[PDB]
Amino acid sequence: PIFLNVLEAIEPGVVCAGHDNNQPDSFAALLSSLNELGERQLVHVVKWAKALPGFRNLHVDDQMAVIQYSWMGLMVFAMGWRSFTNVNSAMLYFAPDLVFNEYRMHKSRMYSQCVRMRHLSQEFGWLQITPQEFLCMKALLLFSIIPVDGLKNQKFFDELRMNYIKELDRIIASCSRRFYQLTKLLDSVQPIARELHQFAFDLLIKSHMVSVDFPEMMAEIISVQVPKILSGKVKPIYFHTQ
Ligand SMILES: CC(C)(O)C(=O)Nc1ccc([N+](=O)[O-])c(C(F)(F)F)c1
Repeated sequence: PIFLNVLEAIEPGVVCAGHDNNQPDSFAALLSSLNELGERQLVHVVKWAKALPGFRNLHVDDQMAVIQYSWMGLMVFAMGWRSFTNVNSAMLYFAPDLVFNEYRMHKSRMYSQCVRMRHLSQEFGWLQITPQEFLCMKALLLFSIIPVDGLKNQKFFDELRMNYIKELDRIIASCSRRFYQLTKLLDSVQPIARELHQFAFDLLIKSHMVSVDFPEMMAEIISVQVPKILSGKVKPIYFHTQ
């Protein structure tokens, strides 16, 4: 299990949001901590990414690019998994110190979005998703969204991505049935991340006017990279269209 050793080895540990659970909830309190968390998880995603088989093989610009476009969806998927495994999909386990109940779901003004994420969480359960299958899947999510014009080295990227599908397929092996389900589940992540993108973006735009704080690294990705996703420039790669 060489490849599976790696994915296991490199999987991020616990990441806290820094939130104050003793102070009553608040739109700005909540979304300030989520933003905070976004930042930290982003840092973790970068270090994880750069330890993937094949990854540092990409043009350094393709690296920053793929990390920045895939970031939200990667966070969404892992958050779904944690939610599934730590609290039976009942609530959303953003972090140890930031767990969303219905109340926070509403109060963060992210109710509809929290609903889809919560549903994705339940899918892990419904589909009896193994932790091994969760790792390959997540790994594959990093190769899921690119500029329509392609990347600086697009060929190396497709060979990479090809190899990751192959690895998902081995980790499965009507195995045809199993793959279909897992690929449909992977496709489902993009609509949620797109919804999350819209919300983050709108939030940025109005943020000095509401009291939410955006870490510098966040605000750059939301203002520079996210609009390309929202404008159709950077599109997701789907298994089944759509
Ligand atoms: C930009 C916005 C408010 O920060 C945001 O979506 N934050 C955020 C932080 C962490 C996590 N997480 O995966 O644990 C997520 C989300 F993936 F759940 F959406 C969003």
